[PDB]
Amino acid sequence: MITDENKKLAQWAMDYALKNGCQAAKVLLYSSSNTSFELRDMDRLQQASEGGLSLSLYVDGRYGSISTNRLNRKELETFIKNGIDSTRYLAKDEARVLADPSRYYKGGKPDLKLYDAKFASLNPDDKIEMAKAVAEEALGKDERIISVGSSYGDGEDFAYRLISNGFEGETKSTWYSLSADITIRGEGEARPSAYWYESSLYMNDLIKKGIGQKALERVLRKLGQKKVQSGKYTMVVDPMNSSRLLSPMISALNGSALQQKNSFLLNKLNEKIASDRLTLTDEPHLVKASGARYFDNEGIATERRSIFDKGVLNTYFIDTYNAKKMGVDPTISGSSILVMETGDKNLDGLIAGVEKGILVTGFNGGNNNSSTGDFSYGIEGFLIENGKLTQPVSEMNVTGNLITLWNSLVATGNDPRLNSSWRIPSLVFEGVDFSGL
Amino acid sequence: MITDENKKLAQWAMDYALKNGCQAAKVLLYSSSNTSFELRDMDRLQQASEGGLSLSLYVDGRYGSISTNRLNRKELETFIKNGIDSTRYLAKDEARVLADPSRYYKGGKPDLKLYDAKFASLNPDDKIEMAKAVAEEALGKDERIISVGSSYGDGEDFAYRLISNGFEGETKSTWYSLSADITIRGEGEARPSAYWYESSLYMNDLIKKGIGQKALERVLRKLGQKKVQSGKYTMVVDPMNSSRLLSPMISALNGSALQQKNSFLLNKLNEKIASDRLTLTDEPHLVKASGARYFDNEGIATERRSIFDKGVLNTYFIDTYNAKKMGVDPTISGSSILVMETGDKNLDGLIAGVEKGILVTGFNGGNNNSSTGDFSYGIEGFLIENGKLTQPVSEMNVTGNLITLWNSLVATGNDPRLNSSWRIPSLVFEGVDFSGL
Repeated sequence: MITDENKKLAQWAMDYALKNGCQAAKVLLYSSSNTSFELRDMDRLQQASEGGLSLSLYVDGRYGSISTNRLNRKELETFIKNGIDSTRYLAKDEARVLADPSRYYKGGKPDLKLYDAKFASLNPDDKIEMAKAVAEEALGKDERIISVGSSYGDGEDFAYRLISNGFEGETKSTWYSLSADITIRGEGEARPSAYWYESSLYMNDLIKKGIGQKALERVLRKLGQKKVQSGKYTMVVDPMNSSRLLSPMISALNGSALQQKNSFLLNKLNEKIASDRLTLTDEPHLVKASGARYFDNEGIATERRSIFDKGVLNTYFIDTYNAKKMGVDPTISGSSILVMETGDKNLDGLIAGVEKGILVTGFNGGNNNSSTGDFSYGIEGFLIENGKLTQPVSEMNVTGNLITLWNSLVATGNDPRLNSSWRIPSLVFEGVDFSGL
Repeated sequence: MITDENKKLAQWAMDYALKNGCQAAKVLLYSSSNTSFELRDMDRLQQASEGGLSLSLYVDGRYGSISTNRLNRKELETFIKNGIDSTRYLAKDEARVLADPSRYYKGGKPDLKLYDAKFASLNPDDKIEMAKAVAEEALGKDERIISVGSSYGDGEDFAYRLISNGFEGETKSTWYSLSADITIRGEGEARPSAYWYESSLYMNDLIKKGIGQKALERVLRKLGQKKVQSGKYTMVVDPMNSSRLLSPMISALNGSALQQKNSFLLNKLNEKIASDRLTLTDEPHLVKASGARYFDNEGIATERRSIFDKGVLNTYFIDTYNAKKMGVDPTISGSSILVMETGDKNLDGLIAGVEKGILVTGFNGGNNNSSTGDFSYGIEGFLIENGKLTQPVSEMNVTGNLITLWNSLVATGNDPRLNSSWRIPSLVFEGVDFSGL
């Protein structure tokens, strides 16, 4: 836990900053610990335990950031005072202000249950056995195999936050993960690889079986990949990859991008820009859910929000600073858990309905223009012909503009990855451009 | 400094590990501090102060790594014991052994003088003024300019090392840096950018002037860049970029690459593989030189070595572990300061002697095959015609094999960047393939 002594140290640091030149300050005291086991066919163990103090210093109109893990009060006094005096040499930034405290999380909402109480009691030997079991699912199962890697990771994270205009907050969470990565002999010198992983906030809930199996199945499906004719296709995207196309839309909603006139979604608020099938909410208060939180790092209370309602954009993610610069109302600094509205088919069911398409199982390089939304990404996957996967595909690019892409979404699956903070199912888009290279 | 109390804490941790299950251990106690000022035309300050303890644990034939910055002895006892017990669950690795202590640095060599004693006394206001002066060299000097960024960075680093078979060592150093980055209006939507930076171990020695000027000159030279006809050209490379082509050769000398049969230099030791003009030494003992050190992280004493002598490869960089696996003698885990033999012309002088060539002023993506040495890299720069720079060049690739490339080195400059651990001058190669894309 974060102890009473830890809290007193954070409170002492706040007070010291305020008494020695800050009109305002924010203090974070954080700690974490982690274990990593990595296996390849060279067993490796790394463990870490870390704790520190970060302060945001508001000094005569200036704004500075300092952070240390050297926590004796004598050295902290020097470090903080030096930070204050250094910050004052900056040019002032009058937009760096604390949030209105009426906006802060005010406590008392239900336990989000993001911390597995079993964490400290777990036996490292069971952890490394899980990673061994992953690998054993693939090891020796196919001649073409060159290497089978597997991994176990876990961690715990604690944070205690103080803001000088009357915020105090704390969080704690755990995570666990298992993964496989497999490389095989392709044609010629090709050595294709694939992976799978599972994660959870609770050891008891982590899926431990099928991971090596799934990675093997995925890498074997990469055999025979070839280009297909350029032109329009229906694009199907799996849940492992559906979040990828959404990501640049979410970046465009950031207050700093908007403020810096580097967002293709600038001036689109409350406009009907995308498909009726795109409904997306931010759900920060889901219990036992990766991403859940009652406040952001500025102390602002999180709220459920409509991001898209049947294609209408309803939210930007604007923190206090960018709100002040732009002369608009702040919202929250960023999303917490993105939830796309689901349909009534899974990936297989969606594929079965496509006459001429490409299923995208992975993205290979490319980018989007942040101000225009034009995009070009490398893809691999499968051709879809009369509802069936046929030719394995690679060396193609998908191109277009993100807004019209998201305007051409015709279906969503019932198969989001719930252990992600991005709960985005399979997706189907019509009339998408694919070209060779 | 690292204090007597700090040293006692490291010694206590060593003893605790050895008494509670380790046959052998390594302990590092490290600390650092840093300042960053960033300016863009949004003044930013970051400061950090960090200290921690890392241990390598040799437990019943197994080998584990742990690291923490949480240094109360009660929590360290638990952390170390848990690390030991966790490590034991690994598969044993009998090649993880301590070095023969006859190979360790034995002290007493001259002060390398890598720490500027003025560091703690410096005034942050002078630091941020330097960054302001950098930017002022470019600001308002040209209409096409979109943004002028500049930065100041510094740091200090301390390390105290203990190895249970009789090594104790310590190091301390400082660094300072200044940089500029400038973006301009190109043709159409092109927004080309360029940078310059200077660094030194001593504030007094850091070059503070000309940085914004040089960045501006560099970005303006990017205007009008175009492809040129594909074919063979003489390739000239500047000191800002000459190290780039050498880097994959040095990677190929690593013991782990050799051990994993992923090195195109495997089986080339003491062979005449490259140009008479390629002479390269490792010079770990240069005073006041970035990179200098008397030991590596395994405690092994550094030595001057011939890497290439007139094209003959003379060294691999093999640590204790890879030496044991391969059944060969260890050398040192990696290079410290690479010094290429210099010629008697600077870059301008080298360009003046080239009838048909391309000067490479930057690399844009690409890679080399680690096992074969085949390469393809994106380049930009200038066409060289009868000793004069003419057409600005981009959208070309340079391709070939690294061994034959380094066999075609015809000259080296007198202009290495001495503030780098890579002291590599300008370079001239004959008969190099360039192609469009």
